[PDB]
Amino acid sequence: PTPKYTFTERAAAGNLSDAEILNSNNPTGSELPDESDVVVGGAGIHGLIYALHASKYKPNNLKISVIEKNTRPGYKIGESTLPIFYTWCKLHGISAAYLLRLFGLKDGLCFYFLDRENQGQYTDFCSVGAPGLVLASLQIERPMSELLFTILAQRNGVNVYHGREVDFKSTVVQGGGQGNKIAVSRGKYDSTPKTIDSALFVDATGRFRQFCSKKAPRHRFDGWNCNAFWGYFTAPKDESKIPFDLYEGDATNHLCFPEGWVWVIRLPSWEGSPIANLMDMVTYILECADAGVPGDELPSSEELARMFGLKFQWVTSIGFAVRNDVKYPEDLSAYGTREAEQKFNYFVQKYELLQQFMSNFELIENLYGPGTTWFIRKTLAYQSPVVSGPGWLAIGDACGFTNPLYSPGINVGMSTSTWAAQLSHPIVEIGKSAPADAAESSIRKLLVPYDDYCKSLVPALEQMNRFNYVCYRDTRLGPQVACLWQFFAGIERYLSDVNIETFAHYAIKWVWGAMVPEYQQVAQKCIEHIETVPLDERLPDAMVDELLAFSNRIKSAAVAADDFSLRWDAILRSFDRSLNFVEGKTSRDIYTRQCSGCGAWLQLRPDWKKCHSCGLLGTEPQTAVTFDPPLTAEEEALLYAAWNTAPKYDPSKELKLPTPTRPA
Ligand SMILES: Cc1cc2nc3c(=O)[nH]c(=O)nc-3n(C[C@H](O)[C@H](O)[C@H](O)COP(=O)(O)OP(=O)(O)OC[C@H]3O[C@@H](n4cnc5c(N)ncnc54)[C@H](O)[C@@H]3O)c2cc1C
Ligand SMILES: *n1c2c(c3ccc(Cl)cc31)C[C@@]13CN4CCC[C@]4(C[C@H]1C2(C)C)C(=O)N3
Ligand SMILES: CC1(C)c2[nH]c3cc(Cl)ccc3c2C[C@@]23CN4CCC[C@]4(C[C@@H]12)C(=O)N3
Ligand SMILES: [Cl-]
Ligand SMILES: [Zn+2]
Repeated sequence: PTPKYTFTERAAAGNLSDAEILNSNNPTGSELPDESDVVVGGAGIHGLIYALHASKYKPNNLKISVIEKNTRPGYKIGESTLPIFYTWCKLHGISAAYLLRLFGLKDGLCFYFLDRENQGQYTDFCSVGAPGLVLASLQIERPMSELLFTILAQRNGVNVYHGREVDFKSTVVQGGGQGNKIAVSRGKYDSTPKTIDSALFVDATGRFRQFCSKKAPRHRFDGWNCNAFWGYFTAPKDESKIPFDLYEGDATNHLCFPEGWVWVIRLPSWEGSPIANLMDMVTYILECADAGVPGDELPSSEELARMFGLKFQWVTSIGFAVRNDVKYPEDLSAYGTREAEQKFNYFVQKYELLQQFMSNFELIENLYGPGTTWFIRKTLAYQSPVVSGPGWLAIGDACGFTNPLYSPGINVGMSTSTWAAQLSHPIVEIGKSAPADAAESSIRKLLVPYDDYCKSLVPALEQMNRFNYVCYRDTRLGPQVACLWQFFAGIERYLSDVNIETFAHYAIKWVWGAMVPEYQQVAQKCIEHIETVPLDERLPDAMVDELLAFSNRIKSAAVAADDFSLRWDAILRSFDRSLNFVEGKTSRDIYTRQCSGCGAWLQLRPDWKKCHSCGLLGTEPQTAVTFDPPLTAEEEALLYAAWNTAPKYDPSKELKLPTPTRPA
């Protein structure tokens, strides 16, 4: 495809604002419709996942308008995504060769556990992702992901309006047919608001809970909560001076310690680029995806920046997520002038490994505009007690949220977004096909499982978060209990069978494995023990011994009961095939390499000879995926064949679950 500069030129010819050039790409028009079937409040990632999945699940059935207050896709924390997310993107027609032009490659979840009382001592837990010919995971800049999904939505019959705000004071939401009158303005100052007559309202306003807060107070869990403070840093090409052995920048790296943990996410940033130019680059990428342009014939990230007049740079997202029962010194003025900066730099110098780590990175000033050098957010975890009612439902963060750890926010949260999307078709048709009272009762009954799923989802994720946190207080419990159990319970078994039709059903059965009985059994034993030890104390060695022996005993039976075949010793560096811990083991599969030219991490596959980020040609390490233990040529071919194309929908086949097989 020849690149087109439609939006860049349209913006220039009409002198269009950011919101006007975006809204000009809508199928219905740049102005709001008088009427819609569904109105979505918020074009965060979940508002857009919802609209995309509803449209893809059953096209040409629902008119959908998404309303977003930001004038262009805005900054969001929440950058790490998981195989179920990539699978969703691929099912929606965008595979890795195209996504990697926009987003950073992710390979593995890797953990380093710092001993607090023995400074400098650490252990690790290392995992890999998948071969390039199997799948990829992604580190996403959220202004870019929300732009991508906005453009994809507009190309699939969804209208998205930026720079427009739902007025939750004058909006009317009720049962009936199209009983909703959604008031939409440009802000508080706007005396000429519009009304969209509609049947269903979707609260996708995230943690702001702008609608469902009206129906129930925000719920907090017992015990400590967490705070986060973070910033953005350079991304070094030469990672060899990082103080952790066998470190790789394309993992989501976790630096873990008694008070909490640090995330480290390497990703490209398009900040500084005009929005119209970005629309043209994204549109070009989608045209290339439609045409099936091979990876080596697709322009690299840096070439796209030159073609469309963009800014491109590599950054590292680095943040603390720590318990809110941590005691700080009263005066932290020596570490900065802002609270977020003060606590970040204070915590770094509390651990020599964190200070040695951070000394590989240079702070970026105001990457996302003025005041964005440092971020802080306090009291992270919450739940919405009510997530649906006559005329409305809620998705994503608007239902609740726990913690950045293991990235449930996007990857588990999309279970609500995609299930709500599927349910939206019968919800709207019920209201169009039955009188008001029966329609409302039928819709309420239909959403009882959605309500019940959401009600139990956040507490299970909250227990999952506490399980990992308490084990991060010890360098043996962290990797050998918490990490092990999250990987065994939560690995996405039979993901290669998922399609658009089964996606929501599969996703709601995943829950990162946090509903698995043996997982909850081990989690409750550790939490019950460790929460009795004050945070400023070291865990007694006998407590660690006992919890480790308990976890391993439950593990061996649960692993023996699982019928899913998996080269566990290839995926986890520290474990054998039967998921037993091996003290000195270093063997694992190798799926990625760093470009010697630009430092970007690349997937190894024989048809990708050139770096997807800068275009530099590599010399024969692409077929050099290392399988350890080895695979035959036939076994390797069989692996890639299973992940080529998702199977067609078969209404007779029963869904195979991601969780371990139950015992007899
Ligand atoms: C420190 C931290 C780290 C995290 N790390 C990760 C991670 O690594 N991986 C991961 O998967 N998750 C992570 N999360 C969770 C993740 O950030 C969220 O789950 C995710 O951004 C939720 O998306 P959403 O679409 O529900 O809401 P948001 O993305 O917050 O979007 C809500 C939207 O609603 C709009 N809006 C609000 N009011 C109105 C109105 N009246 N009218 C119109 N629009 C409105 C806002 O402008 C906003 O765009 C993290 C969270 C935190 C706090
Ligand atoms: N259970 C079923 C279905 C479904 C959808 C979403 C959730 Cl959260 C739970 C859930 C829809 C099914 C799937 N099966 C395929 C073969 C037979 C059925 C039975 C249904 C059940 C009840 C398992 C089917 O036709 N639809
Ligand atoms: C199941 C997947 C998505 C997975 N899910 C994880 C979760 C955690 Cl927490 C850690 C590692 C993984 C992996 C690595 C896997 C293991 N599978 C072997 C055959 C195909 C596949 C798919 C992939 C593979 O190549 N790599
Ligand atoms: Cl993650
Ligand atoms: Zn390169």
